[PDB]
Formats: sequence, C-alpha cells, structure tokens
Amino acid sequence: AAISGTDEIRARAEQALTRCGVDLTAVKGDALTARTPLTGADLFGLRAQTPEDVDRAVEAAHTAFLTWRTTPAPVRGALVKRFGELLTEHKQDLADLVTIEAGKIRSEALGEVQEMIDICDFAVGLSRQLYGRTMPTERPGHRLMETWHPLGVVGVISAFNFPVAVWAWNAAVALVCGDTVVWKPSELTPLTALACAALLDLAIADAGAPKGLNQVVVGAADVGERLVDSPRVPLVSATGSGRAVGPRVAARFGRTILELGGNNAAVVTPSADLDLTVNAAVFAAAGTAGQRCTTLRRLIVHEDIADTVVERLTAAFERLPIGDPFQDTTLVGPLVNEAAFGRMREAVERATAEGGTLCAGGERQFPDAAPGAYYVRPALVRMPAQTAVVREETFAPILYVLTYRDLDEAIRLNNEVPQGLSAGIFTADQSEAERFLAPDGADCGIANVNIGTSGAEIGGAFGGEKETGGGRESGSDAWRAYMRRATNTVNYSGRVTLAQGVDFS
Amino acid sequence: AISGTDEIRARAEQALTRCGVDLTAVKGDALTARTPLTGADLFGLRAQTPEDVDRAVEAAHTAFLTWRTTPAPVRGALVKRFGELLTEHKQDLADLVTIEAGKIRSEALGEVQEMIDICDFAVGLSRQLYGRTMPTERPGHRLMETWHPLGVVGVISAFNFPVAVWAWNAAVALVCGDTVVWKPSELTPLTALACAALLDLAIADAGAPKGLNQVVVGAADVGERLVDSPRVPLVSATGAVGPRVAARFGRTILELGGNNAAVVTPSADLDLTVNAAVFAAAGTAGQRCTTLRRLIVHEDIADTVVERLTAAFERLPIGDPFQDTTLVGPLVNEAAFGRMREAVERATAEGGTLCAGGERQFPDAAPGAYYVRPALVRMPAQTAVVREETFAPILYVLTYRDLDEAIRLNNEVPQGLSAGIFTADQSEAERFLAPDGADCGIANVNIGTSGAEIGGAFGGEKETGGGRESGSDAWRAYMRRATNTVNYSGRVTLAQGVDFSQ
Amino acid sequence: AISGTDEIRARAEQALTRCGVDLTAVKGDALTARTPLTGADLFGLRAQTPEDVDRAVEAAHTAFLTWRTTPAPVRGALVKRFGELLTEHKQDLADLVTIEAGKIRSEALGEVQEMIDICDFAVGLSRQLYGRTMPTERPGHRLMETWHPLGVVGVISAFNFPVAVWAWNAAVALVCGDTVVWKPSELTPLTALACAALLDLAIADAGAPKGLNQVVVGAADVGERLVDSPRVPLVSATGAVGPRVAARFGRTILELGGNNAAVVTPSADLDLTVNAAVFAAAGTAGQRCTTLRRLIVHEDIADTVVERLTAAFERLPIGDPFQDTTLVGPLVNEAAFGRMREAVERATAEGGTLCAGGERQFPDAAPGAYYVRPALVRMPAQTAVVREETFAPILYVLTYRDLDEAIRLNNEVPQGLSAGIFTADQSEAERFLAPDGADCGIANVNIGTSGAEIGGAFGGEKETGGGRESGSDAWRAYMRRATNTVNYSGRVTLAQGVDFSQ
Amino acid sequence: AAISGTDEIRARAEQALTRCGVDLTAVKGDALTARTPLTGADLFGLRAQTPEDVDRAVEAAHTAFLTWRTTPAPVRGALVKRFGELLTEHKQDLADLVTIEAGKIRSEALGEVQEMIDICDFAVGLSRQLYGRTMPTERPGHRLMETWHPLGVVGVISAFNFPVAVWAWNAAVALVCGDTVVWKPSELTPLTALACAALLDLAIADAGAPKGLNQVVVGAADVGERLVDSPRVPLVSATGSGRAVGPRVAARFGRTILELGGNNAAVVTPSADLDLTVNAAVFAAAGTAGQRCTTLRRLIVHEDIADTVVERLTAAFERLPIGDPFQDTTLVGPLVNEAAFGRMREAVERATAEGGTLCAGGERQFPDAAPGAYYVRPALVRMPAQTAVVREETFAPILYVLTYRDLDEAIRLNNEVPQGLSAGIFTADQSEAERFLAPDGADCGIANVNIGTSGAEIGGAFGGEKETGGGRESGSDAWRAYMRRATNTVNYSGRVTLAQGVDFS
Ligand SMILES: N[C@@H](CCCC(=O)O)C(=O)O
Ligand SMILES: N[C@@H](CCCC(=O)O)C(=O)O
Repeated sequence: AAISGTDEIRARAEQALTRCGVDLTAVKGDALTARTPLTGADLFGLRAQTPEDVDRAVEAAHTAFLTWRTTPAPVRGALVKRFGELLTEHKQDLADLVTIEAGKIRSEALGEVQEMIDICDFAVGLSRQLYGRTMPTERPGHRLMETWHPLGVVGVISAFNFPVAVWAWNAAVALVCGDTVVWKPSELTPLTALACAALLDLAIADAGAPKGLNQVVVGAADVGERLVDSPRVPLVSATGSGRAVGPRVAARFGRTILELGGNNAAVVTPSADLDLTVNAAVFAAAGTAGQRCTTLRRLIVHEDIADTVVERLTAAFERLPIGDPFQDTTLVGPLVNEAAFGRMREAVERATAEGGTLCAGGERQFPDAAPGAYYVRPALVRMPAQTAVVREETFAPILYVLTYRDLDEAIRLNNEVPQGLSAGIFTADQSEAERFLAPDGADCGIANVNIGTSGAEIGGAFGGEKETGGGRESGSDAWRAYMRRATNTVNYSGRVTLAQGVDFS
Repeated sequence: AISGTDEIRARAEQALTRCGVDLTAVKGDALTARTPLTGADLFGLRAQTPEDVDRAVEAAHTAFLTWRTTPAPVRGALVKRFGELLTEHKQDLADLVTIEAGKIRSEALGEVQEMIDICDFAVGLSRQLYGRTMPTERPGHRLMETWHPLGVVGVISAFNFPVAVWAWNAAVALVCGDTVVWKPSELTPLTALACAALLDLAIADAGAPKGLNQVVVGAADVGERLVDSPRVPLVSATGAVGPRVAARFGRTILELGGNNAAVVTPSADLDLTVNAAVFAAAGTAGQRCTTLRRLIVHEDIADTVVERLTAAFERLPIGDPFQDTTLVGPLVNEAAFGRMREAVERATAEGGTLCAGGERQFPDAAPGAYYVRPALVRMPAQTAVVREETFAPILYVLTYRDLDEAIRLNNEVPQGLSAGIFTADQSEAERFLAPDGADCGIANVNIGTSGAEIGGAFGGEKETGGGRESGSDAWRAYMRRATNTVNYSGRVTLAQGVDFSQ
Repeated sequence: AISGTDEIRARAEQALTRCGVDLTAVKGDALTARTPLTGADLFGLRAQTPEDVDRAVEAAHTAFLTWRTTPAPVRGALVKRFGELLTEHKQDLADLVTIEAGKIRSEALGEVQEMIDICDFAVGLSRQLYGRTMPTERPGHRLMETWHPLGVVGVISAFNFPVAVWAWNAAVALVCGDTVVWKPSELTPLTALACAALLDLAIADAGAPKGLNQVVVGAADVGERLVDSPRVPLVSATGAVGPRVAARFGRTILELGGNNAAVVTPSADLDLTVNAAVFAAAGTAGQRCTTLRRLIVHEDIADTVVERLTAAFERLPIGDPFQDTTLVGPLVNEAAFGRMREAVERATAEGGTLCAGGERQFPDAAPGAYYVRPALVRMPAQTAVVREETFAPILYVLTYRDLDEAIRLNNEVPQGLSAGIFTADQSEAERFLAPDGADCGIANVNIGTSGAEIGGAFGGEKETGGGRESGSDAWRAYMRRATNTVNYSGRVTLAQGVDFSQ
Repeated sequence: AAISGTDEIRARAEQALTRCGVDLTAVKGDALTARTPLTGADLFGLRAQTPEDVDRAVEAAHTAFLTWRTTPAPVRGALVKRFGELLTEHKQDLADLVTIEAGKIRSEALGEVQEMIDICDFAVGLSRQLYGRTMPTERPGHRLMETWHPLGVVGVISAFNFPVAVWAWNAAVALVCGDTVVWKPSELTPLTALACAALLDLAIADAGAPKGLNQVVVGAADVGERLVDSPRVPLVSATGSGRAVGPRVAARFGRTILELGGNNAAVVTPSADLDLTVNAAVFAAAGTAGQRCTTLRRLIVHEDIADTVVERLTAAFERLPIGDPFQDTTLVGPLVNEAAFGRMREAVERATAEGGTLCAGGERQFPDAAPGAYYVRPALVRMPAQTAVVREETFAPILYVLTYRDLDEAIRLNNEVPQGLSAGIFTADQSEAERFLAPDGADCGIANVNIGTSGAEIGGAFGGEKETGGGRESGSDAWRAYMRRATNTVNYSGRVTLAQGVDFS
C-alpha cells in the first residue's frame, strides 16, 4: 500500500504550522518530539515547559483574568468571533495537522475543525445571554435576583483523539464567560495545539485583548499534574480515556468537568431498518479507527435478526478501505501507536477465550508498508454473553455482538457496564423508541433513536454518567460550569426584621 | 430560672409520641439524647451499625426502582401530604428543635415553617423539572434534553439546623424521583426520628413505597459507610466527603460553613446597621453557617459604630430558649464554649481589644450548660484568628478607607458563603455585587449575612464547598441530564458534514 | 328515572349555602338559574348593571394598588388557603357543576380537582415568576429583565367548564399581583357565586384586600362593559373581544373553540384507538373545546374502524349525570339540540352517511331536556359542515392514504386547538409533531384530543385565538416585562460606539 | 452654513446603492421618488409596487416558507451569518444611505448599522437554541414536552427614523425562526431598504437558500394596508410613530408586535451627578434631532436643583453644533420634512400659551442655506404643570422641564402620560434607584438608572406599555413572538383511561 513518508508528512506539518502563524524556530527544541501515527515516526523535536513554567503560566493567566472579568461579555464575544473567522480561513491547514497527529481521515479532520467554528458561533450568541434570574422575594420592599460571574483560570486537559475540538468547546465558552485558559494537550499531539494557540494569539492582538487569555503548556505528565494541583485554577476540565483528577481537585475544593471514556452500545430491534442500521453502525464502530470515547463497541441485536445483521456487518467490515488518511479513498487510518495495537490484539484473544467468535477483521494491514505504524481492520466479534472483556473499554475498533429477546433485557445489557456515555436504539416501533429513552431506559448521558453513539452536534450538552465522570461541556447551559452563581437580596425599605421585636437603636 | 431536665425530658417524650414515634422501638443504651439547655442526657437510644446502613441503602434502592417511574406530579402529592402533617405538628417539632439544638422558640418555629414552605415549593417543581427542546442541524431529526431520577441520596446534617436542611434535600429529592438515607447529627437524633415518623405516615396515606426515606442513628462509622456506598450516587453534606465520593465517581452537594462579613460604608443608616448586625452575629448564639463574624467598617464611622455595638451587646437578653424574652440561648456543648474562649484569647494576643461580651452567664443556674454573652472584638488587621471561623458568637471589627480594599478584605478568607453591604450609595451597592466585588455565593445590600429564602439557591464558594440547595434550579443536582437525538428521516446524516461513504 | 327539578333545586341551595353563599342577598327576579338535567328554571337571581361593572372594576383597581406591592410568596399563601377550602367543599362545588353544566359526576369532580391542582401549581409559581439577568456591552453597567403586576383582569368563561377556566385565570393572576373581575356564562351563575364565596372566605382568613375578586352576574351588556373598560389591561375569554380590546391597546387571551381531529394509521392499535376516540368524541356530550370531531382514518382499515365505532356508539349509556352508570349526559339546551340536528341534516345532504346515533333519548322522561346519542357520520370529503364546528357530539370519519394528506386534512380547518395520531410507527409519530406536521397548539401521539394537563400551556392557533392558559410560562401574559439597565460607572457610555461629544 | 448640494447627495446615494449590489436601472422609475432631508429635495424617481404586487410577493414568500421551515435552524443561522459579514463589509456604504434619507449624523448612522450586525451575531447563536421545554406528566408511561415551530410570512412595517435597524431586528430573528419576510419601508426611506435587500439577496445566493426569503415592497399607504390585511401573514410587526394595525390584524385572528411611540421622561433627584445627568440628557433629548421613539421629552427635576439644571441645559443646548450631518463637527442634523417643523413650532407656541417659558432653542437655523430643509436648535421649555401639550408626543426636539418634591410625585408625573416606552432616573441614592424600578415605580417597558431614555442595546427585549402598544422585539426571548408553541403529550404505555371504567373493545 502507498503510505506517505515521514519526510513528506513533516513538510506538510511545517507548512500548516507556518500558515497558522507558528514561529517554528521558537517552538523547536530537543526536550520532546512531535510524531505521526501514519508512520509511527518522530517528526522533529520541541521545547518543553517545566512544572515551574506551568505555575508561571497560571499566574499570568490570572492577571489576564483580573482584566477580562470586567471586560463586557459582548466584547469578549467579539474576540471569539474574530477567532472563528481565523479558524474558517485556516480550516484545511488545521485539518492537515489533525490528520498528521491523530491519524484521522480528511473528512473527519475537517469535521472536527468545523466543530470549533460551530462552537465559536454558539459562544458569540451566548455572550449576550449567560442568563441568571430575577424572582419574587417574600420580604416587602426588597428585590431578589441570581447573577453569574466569571470564575477564574480554567485548566484544560485534552487527549490525542480530538486534539482541537475539545479545547475549542472549553476555550470558546470559557472566554465569553470571562475566564482565561491554560491548556495542557496530549503529549502525542502538541502541534495541533501550537497552531490553535497561534491563531487565537492573532485574534487577541487584533482585538487588543489581554495577552494572557490562553496559553499552551507542552510537556509530559509532571506538567499536567502541576496544572491540576494549582490553587489558582478553580475549574479543571479533563476529557479523554484522568481518573485521578476528580478526587485531587475535590481535595483542594476545586471544580471539575470530567468525561473519562465510554463503552457504548446500540440496540437493534426486529423492526429496525437494516440498511440504515448497518450504515450507522459501521461509522459508529469504525470511524476514527474506533478511537472515540463515543465509539460503538457493543451491538445488542434481537435474536430474530441476529444472523442477518452479523452477515451484513461482516461484509461491510470486509469492504472497508484501510490506508493513508490523506487519500480520499481511505475510510480507516491507523491506530495511534503500538501500545494501542497490543491492547486490541489482547482483547480479541481474550474474547475468543471467553467463548466468542471473530467474524471479521482484527488483522494488521500491510505491516511492511509502514513498519512503525499500525493499520488494522475493525474487528467484529460475536459473544455468547457480556463477559469481562466486553465490559472493559478497549480503545480500538472492536464491535461485540450480543443477542436478546425482551426489550427490558436489551436495556439491562446496555446499562450493565461501568461506563455511561452514549447509547442508541434502531427501531421503527414508537413504543420501543420511547421506552429506551424513558427514566428506566438507557442510563447514559446521550441516548439516541435511529442514530449511532458518536457524532454529536454542538447545541446539546455533551458528557456522560457513572464512571464516565458526570461532566457536561459544549452546548445547552453547560456554560454554567464555567461561572459562579450569586444570589442577591437587595433591601430598599430602610428597615430590617427586629429579632424578638427589640430595637437596639 | 432554667427549665428543669425532668420537664425537658417529659416534653421531648410527648413531642415524639405525638409525631408518631414508638418510644419503645427507638430507646436503647448505645447512644443518648441530650439537651444544651442543661447539658444533661435525656435517655438512651438504639443505634445502627454499618451493616444496618448497607441494609437501609438496599431498601432505599429497591424503593427507588418503583418511585422513579411514578409520575412526578404523583410524587408531589406525597410531599403535599407531608407538608400538611408538618403544619399539624409544627409546635411539637419546634419543641424538639429547641430541646436538642438550643435555639429560641421563635427560631425553632421558623425552622419548621421552612420545611412547610419547601414542601409547597417542591409541589410546584413536580410539574416543572424543566429540560429543553432545541433545533438540530440535521434534516428530519429532533433534539431534546431530558432529566431523570438519579437514585439513592445520602443526607448528612448538623446540629444547628436539625430539620430544615434535611427538608430541603428530601422534599426536592422525593419529587425528583429519588429516595433518601438520612444520617443526622449525633447531637440531634430526636428531631430526625420525629421527622421520619411524620413522613412515614404521609407515605402510608399515599400508598407509596415504604423505603422512600430512612434515618440511621449512629456514630462516625455509620456516616462513613453511607458516604462510601457505591449505590449512593449523590451525597449532600451540610455543616473528607468531597474527595471520597469523587473517588467512586459519585456526586456531592457541600455547604461546609461560612466566615461571613458585612461592609459598613460612610452613608450607612446606623440604626439599621446596628440592628441588622446584632441579630446576624448574636442570633442562634452565633451557630449559623450564615452567622455574621466580620464587620468591615469605614474608618470615619468606626468609633461610633463600635460604641453603638458595644452598648447593644451589653443589653442582649441571654437565657432559657423556651422564654420569649430570650434572644441568645446556650452554646451546644462545653467544647463549643472552650473553642470560643480560645479564639478570644488568641484575638487579644494578636493585637485585638475585647469591647464587650465573652463571659459565661449564670453558671450555677445550670453548671452543665454554657450560656455566653456574644463577644465583640476590635482588630488591627485580618489576622489568623479572624480568617478561620469559630462556631461561636464572636464579631471581629476591621476598618477600611477605600471600597476596593473592603472588598478585598471580604474576599480574602478561605470561606465564601455570604456577604452584605450597608450603604445609601447607589454605586457602592452595585460595585459590591459586581463581578469584581464580593466573591460569595450570597451577596446582599442593606440586609445581613443571613438574608436568604426558599426561592433562592443556597450555598457558597471556595472552601464552603460549591453546592447549592433549596431554590432556583438547585433540583438539577438531584437528577441526571440526558441529551436525546431522534432520527425520523430514514437516512444516515452525519453532523459537521462528515462523509463516511466509499 | 331522571332527577326531579325539586330535588335538583334543593341540592343546589344546599351546595350554595355550604360554600358560604347568602341566598337572600343573591336571589332576585332579573335572571334565572336553570338546569340542563330537566330544562327547568331553578330560581331567580339579582343581576348587575353596566354601572355595577364600572363600580366593580374601580374596587378591583383599588385592591390592585395594595396587592401589587404584597410580596408574591404572601400572595401565594392566599391561593394555598383557597385550595384548602376547595378541597373542603369539593363535592358541594361538583354538585353545582353537574346541575348547571349537565356533566357527569366524575367529570364535575375532576373539574373541581383541576382548580385545586392549579392552586398548588400557582403556589410554586409565587416564588418563581422568573425574569433574567444578562451581560451588557457597556463597562460598569448591569442589565436585567423584571416582571411586574399588570392590573385588573377581566375573565369571561363559558357554560361547559364553569369553574376550572376561571380557576386557571384567578390562581395565576392573583399570585402575579393582579385582581380579577369575572363574568361567568349566563347559563351557569350558581357555580360562580359558590366559587367567589369560598375565595372571599380565604381572603378574610388572610387579611387580604376585599376587592381581589368579584363576580358580575348579568346579560350581554354586562360583558361588553367589562371588555371595554380602560382600567382592564387584560381580558381572558374562553369558549368581537380581540379587536375591541386591541382598539384600546389592551391585551387578550383568547381560546375560542376547536374542531379537533385524530389520525388513525394502518399500524394503530384498534382497541386503544376505539376507546380513545369514543371518550374524546362522546365525553361531556361533545361539549368540550377539545372534543374530538374529525377522525381521519387510513383507507385500508377505514371499514373495520367504522364498524367498531358504530358498535360502540350504539352501546353508549345515556342518562342522568348524577348516575354513575351514565357516560353521556344532556346537551345544554334546546338550541344546542337544534344546531346538532341541522349539522347532521347538512352532512347527509353533502354526501355523508349517518352510521349511528343522532336520535333523542327518552323525551317523555323530561320533555324540557335534550339527551341525545352521539352521532357518527362517514363523509366522502372534508365538506363545509365538517370544517365548521358544531358544539355537539358529531364525529365525522374521513379517509386518506398518504400521511402528508392526513396532515393537510388536519390543518385545513379554520380552528387549531388540538390533534392526535394513533400509530405504532416511530417515524409517523415524529412526522405528525414536526414543523410541517399538525399545526395545532396541542399535538399528541396515541392519546386523544383532550390529552392535556395543568403543567402544559393550554390553547390553540388560527381562529382558536392564539392565547395560552394554565401551565409552562403562561403566567407571563398576566404581567408586564421591564428591561432595566443600571449605570454605576459614573460616566456616560453610549451603546454601539455612538459618540455625541463635540 | 455649508450644506451638501442635492446633486452631491444624489451621487453619494447612487455610489452606495451600486456598492451594495442594487441595479439602479432596475429600481428607477417615475411612480415615487427618493428624497433627502438634508436639502428637502427629491433625488430621483423609483418604480412602485401595486397592491396586487403585494399579494404576489406575500404568496412567493409563503412558497419559500414551505421550504425554509424544514431547513434546519443552524443552517438558517448560517445564512444570517453570511449576511452579517456583508453588512460589516458595507457598513459605511449603508451608513451613508441612512444619513441621506433619515438625516442622521455619521456616528449615529454607523451605530444604527452596527445594531444590524449585533443582532445578526445574536441570531446566529439563537439558531441553536429556540428553546422549548421537557417536563413531567401526571400520566404513567407518557412523556410531555413543549416545542416551537416556524410561523409563516412576517410583514414588517418600519418608519423613517430607524430605516435599517428595525427591519434587521425583525428579519434576523424571523429568518433563524424559519419565517420569511415581506418588508414595507417608510415612503420616506426606500433606498436604505433596497440596499439592505440587495445585500441579503447576495447572502441568499451564496448560501443556496430559497429566493423568496425576503422582499421589499416600495409604495404608499395602499401598499402597506394590503400587507396588513393579508390572510397569509400570521404576524405583522409595526414600529414607529400604525395605531390601526392592532385591531385590523386582531380582526383576522393574526398576531402583532406594536411599538407605536413614546413620551419619555427622566427624573433628576437632588443627589444626581449633574455633569453625568446633563451629558446624558443632551444626547437623549437632541440625538437624531429628537426623532426617536425613545427620545427624552420630559425632565422631572427636584425643586432644590431645578434652577441649576435648567441653567446648565440652557448653555448645553446653546452650544450644540447644528449643520450638515456628513460633517464630523455636526451633532444635530435636520428634521425629516416641513410638516415636522410645523408641528414643532405649534407645540412650542402652545406650551408658552399654557404658561411655559422657552429657555433655549426652537429656532430654524440658516434657512437660506437650504430653503427646502429644516434645521432647528433643540428647544428647552420650562413648564409650571404637566399640561395637554406636554402629555402629547411631538416628534421634534422639545424638552419640557417639570419640578417635583416627593419621589412618589415624580413617579406619578412619569406615569401620567398615555405612552409607556422608556424612563430613567439620575440619582446617587440606592433607595431612590430601586423605588423607581419597583412594581409601583415607573410603568414603562424600559426603566434605567443613571442612563437616559434612548440608546438600548440588542440583548434586551425592546418595546413598551400602554399606548406604546405592548410588543417586544430584538433580544431576550422576543423571538418567541415569531414562532408557534406546541404542547405534545406522547403515550408509550399502549393504553388509555377508560371512561367510567368501560372498555369498548
Ligand atoms: N463530536 C464527537 C466528540 C467525541 C469526543 C471524544 O471522543 O472524546 C462525538 O460526539 O463523537
Ligand atoms: N436603539 C434605538 C432604537 C429606537 C427605535 C425607535 O425610535 O423607533 C434606541 O433605543 O434609542
């Protein structure tokens, strides 16, 4: 197979970075390295921040916050509007960096950048809303209201698999809420973050906004830990497959938004439109090479249609074009690294050991074409029961197929796992669709009808329940997590209730 | 005179039996009920074990499986019936509040009335619990956000509001489809037994499931088992919990105390301010989370404000909380008195001047009880003792000149519950409430740090814990959000223009 | 047998005195109370003049000046007390509803319970009535939106819901700081007198102002003076008003009737559909604004659906509404019967087939009363008589093949209150509720055209009038919005970068 | 004085129109005429629509609506975003047309165009919101929700004095709500409307949106009446100083948004910052030559400071630079036409007849410099009582000064007039500011503290009470007036309540 060479990838990365305003000589170094899953090779070395630099960055962000929090929110929205314009102008440059570092095909990388633009649009509108309330008070000659105020520095921890959209959800909303941002991107995807920050620094300069509104800290795990532990960071937002962030921030009386992984199922009922269901399940299971927190990993199929659903999924998986994510023909690019491939192969072998049958895929493709990179065909595994390996999230394209008879059994099977991010049901039956969404239905934070588990849009709150961590980001009123509520009682009567009737004047 | 222990004991037993408590089933020898009025033990109680906690959680979870599909308006009908029974027994319950918490009759009655008011509010919520419907970018699709019952709610309350805090949590949680396991303060079990018996009668009257609410009486080990239960998705603690519950991916509502200040500007109405400050600092013997502990006074009026406050503190009527003439009842126990004396001793060692109060009153009248005059201490700066709250009536007076420095002094402490500003100046009032003003969860103008009501969200920031209870949309913490997209178009349309065709 | 007029009269007088009405003060010779059960007059009543209306408005406006500064939670306390008195007298009031409106006991009881439920909902609203706070583009400024009491509310109700419609309006209006002048149907004055006497007792118990609510009994000239008053900023009319009130810059809430349809798809559960359709078409003798009048059935099941409906209509129990076996009580008067017969005669002249019903029942048993079997008419198209509602139990059956044409048939009429679809198909259900589906204010799935409840906004589109009552945020129509910007910066800053310096 | 010549104005107008994409040969004609208050002269003739053309336009807008209402709202928002970009690009061209037709100074014309851009920003955010509700139902195995649906064709009637912003408030919101628009602009300001429509038609072409989303009908009163009476127009929005629109639309069971004029007051208390109060009152009274519905026309001053407030306002009015609104030095341009000047002079003469004293202004400036145009100095009139002429709105810069003693008297004086649009209070006293805003305070739809009566921002709902007409447009949830509410009960239980327990199956 034809896979881009590491040198050609490095040239495309340097072009994209320079077009987005990154000063290559300023960010290059020998402390860390940028890399690409397309070949598995290092691209070039980078400077690093120390933990001491993290503290300096947090304090500079707090200084900016002291000015930004009294900057009128519609003015803060005008900065985010300028940034959305730069993102639109550089959409393909940023998408190229997403493909290079996350291994996403062109269409998915462009779609991820489009999420950034969409949430910028949403946040500009929010900058004239951020609604609190006015309400009656029981006290004569008083007034009562609830207001929302900027919180402080927001620490953003993102993962390799959505290296730009997750930060954009957090930064666009946080900035219009009067917060500032310190971003710790994945050690696997620093270049996407450098390009994003450079475009925002240009927006900031054009707007005359404070220079410290957003900063990227490049480093390994000690860098992230220092961010998480800062007493100057009242909110930490951590997305990706992290589990220690919650307790450690709680211990210093901080706030967290946590979205920590998913093990997402779809139910296929006897009345399901099978052409629709197969197409939707293929994208949900195989998109991003199965490396979304929202990836479809469990398919719960009614026994009357199980055999035909497996036959059609087997053929679909066998026809998936795997290859270089820069080629328009490709639908499946590589896994992120060798450790991900190892975990996938161990899960598939555990599954057959636990009684399962591998129906399609699972094999490494053209290993000699790019020996450092791991391209795999998505695996389809039929399972007699929801055993230990099925209940574990493996960050790889593995779709386990379980059968059911009663709808309540399908719901129990969906709910049995420790995670709780997203769920779907495919059905033409009005009653089954409502029962799946009812309070005793699927227990996840996202629950869909005739749609798979992935590909949310910006207008809804995004996040999940149980061990997914409970946070919400992006749409609806998820913005409230980035501000503090105040309840204000205002007395204009000139008097106060006298305790026991006694006047001490 | 001070009420006798024998008379207090008989009133407590009468209140309990009238509220439906079976004294034979609850009496024992593992724990004792007590009263701050004399310091004496009332009688012994049965206690629960950690294994009893696990059994109570399983019964609450079984009831939750039925309650969560009971229509919310039907769940509200139960809470309306509970409010009626509370109204019926308002005086009986208030007597137990005075007996166990030591608060004066009028405040005990007000606390029971808070329970009734939150029942009425929750009945209205039972037809709302609003989510949203909104557009989607995909043709032939629909998008909405729905709210669902969460599960078993663990409630941990303190001695100082022994019935209203649980009522905030239980009324809202029950209409939200949740069930409740309640661990009251070991200092105030009798109030909780009475509350639970009245709710159990309402449950019987409604045909509702028996496990909707349960009280577990016990020591620290009982509370820890509740906090650690994997079947308790929400823990509400008022008065270690935070990271423990976060470690098992649970949710918390935390309101952990306050160190509340009011700013007095040069244009303040001094009669209003003095009355407001006395009642917020001395009320409940300084044992409210919202108690006024810091007064930040402009230097040009500081001397006259301290003289007026000194005169008022010297006149405060201290005595038996069953006497209507009493304004200040006793502190809860000897440790509370000891911590108060230690704070005042530290304050004077840190440069402060004791202007009034601090002395113990009529100790021979009840040697086991601690009636103390609230203390007023003028301080040269916001020193260590000022920044850390003592749960006692001590009012520290600090001075300022520029309003931004008064705001900084308000915000400098680790707590963040409530704040107030006394001023006739329109701009000063607004600056105090502005994003760069007071940083607390509650910030008021010309009313004190206890100015709050059922319809407002109640809670604070920083080390107060971040939770919100009672009013506005605090109910959302008792439910789980779901984002639902529905495709009725018969085709796969992917968001953001993604294309997965070959 | 049918209840005797003498027994009905005595029950009415007993109900009225028990609800606090002074029979001596209200009896007269200008108007008469009546009963559809026998058609007979009960006794004579005093009537008000247009000058009495003007005096009632001035008294309501004087009370409004006090009520609008009474804190909303205190206003809610009055409505809670009213709900308690309604609960106390539920059976007495329900008896008057059956006597005057002719509706069966169970429905009369349900209507009084609606009043109690909206009282409970309004008590919750009294702590909400939410406006907004939001950012402003100007530094050192604050922006909010507040809601204020409007003034005197005129309420015009119909015979068919003689107590619940006024309760929707009065409970919400009172907690919103408004006062009420009520003009009930000339056919049902006794229910209104009872309601007002119970509310006046609650007003006395609360120490509230006496003019918060008043009833004016009279003919058309009394209603017109209310509609035309320049001191009545809101007129709510259920069952000329619109442009008249608009001409004096007043506000209206209009719910003027319905011509409601349900669509029956090939996958409909036929037992569910038949039960749902019978109760929505025949209930209240077809005299609900939400009554089912049009059934749009897929051609492949149309024959079997008409046979099942024919069998059910022939079995409907018609009789005295005080007998629990009765499902269909009498029509309100002779004119209602005449209009029904004329519609059925027109339908058959326009090509339709009378499948069942339409005949008058036991006329000799009560020659002044009109008990009729609901009529079922199969129609070849949606002709003139189908498009204009007759306030009578007539169910027209139309057929379709494509769902978009069933939707067009639903939407084609001038009315727009409610609609329903019976289907097992997920996509058909969603299409019916979609922006290009049914155009009505209420659109339901697998429940009939009367499917509504307190927590939902109630009302319709097109010639139904556009108003909304009861639930969600319908309360906003009873208040006035204010947008408030507050400058605390000490400088003039103009929006949009305007510069007026020289 | 130096006033631009009619020929120079015509050249600037033709340049602005052509830059905004208007085809001059297509819109010119001999039925009506464009004009300018700067000289009072006609500029050039225009084609007209007939009433029959109005009906054709309404039906074409309804056809577009049938497609637009199922176009996803975020897609509808993308059109409004493109239109906001064209408005930003042509801001000064449009501002020139606003100056030419309404007579506004450069700063106010640019600010009016900026309102259009701001509401486009707001509406793009709204396109992912348009929030209804989900809520509990009392019925087991049912679900309940409230949804919002597009309404239909919206008829927009605007006035001369805000010839672009009012339509923008209505069109940006209506379009994202899935409605379509037929716009009838003032007969005095057709060119601004032609330019706005041409820019939006370009946005529509770029987006591939339906061609009939917005149309301008140019004509006299018979054209507007036909729009108002159309049974295909479920909402009519009429802004400007109209009073017959309400009843006529009500008679055909349509909906209206009405904002029909104002007679707006500000209260000046003894503690008022007088430098602030005078500066604010001068802009509120004199801006737009007193031709806003929000113009300050009544000043209610405490008797202890009345004399000094009048002295300072007298000097400020005497120093106002009146002249050509294209010159940067000008703060006051001309009144719209001779009829407006006549009404102003008649009001001032009535006022002195009713006991008042003319303290400053009121005289026509340099009549021979532009004999067809009416430039006047704003008039300041001290009045012994709130007499008939004070309670009447005269659409001219006349500021009546009334004195008071008790704050409740000032509030009664504010509330005594038939209008109810906006009110302000200038005070340093916390109690007086709250009392003015309380339920027994000012009765207007807008009530401000230390701000005048004009110059609202886009984020608030705009409109008034009493004879102002009750409508709200622009911000908050004013968008709900452009959609229809539906209450949906969904039964998934398979059963229904059986009446009297009887099962007919
Ligand atoms: N919009 C994407 C985001 C996934 C986020 C993640 O996998 O961490 C989706 O809903 O699939
Ligand atoms: N933004 C302007 C709009 C006025 C509208 C009008 O006068 O018709 C203002 O608030 O003064």
